[PDB]
Amino acid sequence: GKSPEAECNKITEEPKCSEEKICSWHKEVKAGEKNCQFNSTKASKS
Repeated sequence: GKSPEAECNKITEEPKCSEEKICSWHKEVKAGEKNCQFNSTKASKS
């Protein structure tokens, strides 16, 4: 329950992440990046 970015990072699942609050699936990823991660102001839903 810390930074939302870190929160999303743990999911490591596309189906879950895509539905996760303010999380979005980084489909393509560079070696070093993270797939499930903070979508920032992408969600814009409360």
